[PDB]
Amino acid sequence: YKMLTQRAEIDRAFEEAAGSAETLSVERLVTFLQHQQREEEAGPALALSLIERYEPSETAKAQRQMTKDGFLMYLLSADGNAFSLAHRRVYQDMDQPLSHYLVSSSHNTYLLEDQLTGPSSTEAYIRALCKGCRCLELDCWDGPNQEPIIYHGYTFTSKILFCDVLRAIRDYAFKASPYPVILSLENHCSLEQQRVMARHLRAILGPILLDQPLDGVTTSLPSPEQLKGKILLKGKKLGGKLVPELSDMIIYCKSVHFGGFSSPGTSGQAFYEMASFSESRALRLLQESGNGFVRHNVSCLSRIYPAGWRTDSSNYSPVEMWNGGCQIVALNFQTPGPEMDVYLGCFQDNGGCGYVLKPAFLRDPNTTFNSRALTQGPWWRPERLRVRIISGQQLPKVNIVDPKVIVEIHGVGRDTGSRQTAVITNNGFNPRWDMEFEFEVTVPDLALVRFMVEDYDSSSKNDFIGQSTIPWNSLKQGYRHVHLLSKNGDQHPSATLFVKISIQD
Repeated sequence: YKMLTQRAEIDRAFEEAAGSAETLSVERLVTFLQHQQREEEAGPALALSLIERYEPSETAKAQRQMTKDGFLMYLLSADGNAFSLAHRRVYQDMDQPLSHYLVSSSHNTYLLEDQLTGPSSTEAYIRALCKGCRCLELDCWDGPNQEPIIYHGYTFTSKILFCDVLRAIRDYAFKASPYPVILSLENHCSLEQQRVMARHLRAILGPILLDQPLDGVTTSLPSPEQLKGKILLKGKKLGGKLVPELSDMIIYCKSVHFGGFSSPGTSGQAFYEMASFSESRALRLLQESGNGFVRHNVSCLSRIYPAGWRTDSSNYSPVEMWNGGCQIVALNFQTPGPEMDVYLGCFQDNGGCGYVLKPAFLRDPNTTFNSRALTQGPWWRPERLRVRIISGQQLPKVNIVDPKVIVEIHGVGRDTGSRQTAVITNNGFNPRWDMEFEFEVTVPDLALVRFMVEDYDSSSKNDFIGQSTIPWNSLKQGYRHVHLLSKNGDQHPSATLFVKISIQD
């Protein structure tokens, strides 16, 4: 460990806490936990649980003390994670209408690559669901021998069977979360093949499928808690081209065209009705209607999808959409990128269940909040965040060297900013920057802090090494280790960044 561990900075901070002593007394640890780690629970109980839980040495663990070993073990642990461990469990109110949550949503889920000539696969649904995705898309078309198929219409994208896709979805639907999955159907099938679709839905999904409405739910969308272990369908509903068999299965997500906003001035889109917006239109409506849109999204679910020109399956930033209350922001889950990074980073919250409760100011029908034209309100609560990028350890390296860490704030217009550190030459094992940044965040509830590590290269553009995105209210203070994720969003086994975080009011 004289090479492995033996981190100068880990010693500097341990002594800062131990003093002259070579161990941490429950009394010296509790002080560290409250003063440094800014723990709200800092007391003897917390410190004793951390010693029992992370102290390797049994003697010190017996004499209620903490060595440099247990100090580092705790700092690399789930407890020392810059991402609130309390938040890795479902801890939010799950009894509010579906429209009060941001839902993990997939665009043209069937695709594994591009939008024109690429492959379609059940694997695409599996991967998406395993990543907590709750809203899946199925483009249904007529297939050979009365069997409906799924593929992107009028393109060379590979085709797969509707029934296969349903078996895959049935199997992985609740693997990563018990909360409801919505299947958005874009039907192009004939009346005969729609009946086939309906029969497969009922035969393959069985009881998982929400075939009937919930008693009592009549004025608003039911809650995620109420639809647990259930799958609901989104699509056109009979206004009268569509068979009763299918139409009768659309209960809370009746697909409708957007007929303008209106607010609670009695006249408009029902809670069981859902509209879709292109990324471009959504942005226009946000710039034009502002809080009208936000208010609209308190009672109705709104879907956003990539602009048509994005045939490369590229992604757009989900944040500006979320700031507007939009809950079903569909992104191409097959495409790695800061968009998906910030996307899964938001959905790492609330136990990764795919439903994240929007800030109360976004769950108020009369709210006057507007992300594009900020005023004073409970949303405006500026903090000063200081992040010290101390060291990095065992940086993943598969084409590797010269690191630099970019720290960015993703939130409302004002708060969107970024800072970066100097490049450390040829050192991924133990790079040390000891550099502090400082961001002013006016609307912390809509912000996310992203740590990004690149491989500097003057003539070839920097190579992505790893990243991690943490929602503001899940960002822990004091000394913490940021555990890096790869491009597929899979956590590198030992890649981390030792940092110190400070939020001041």
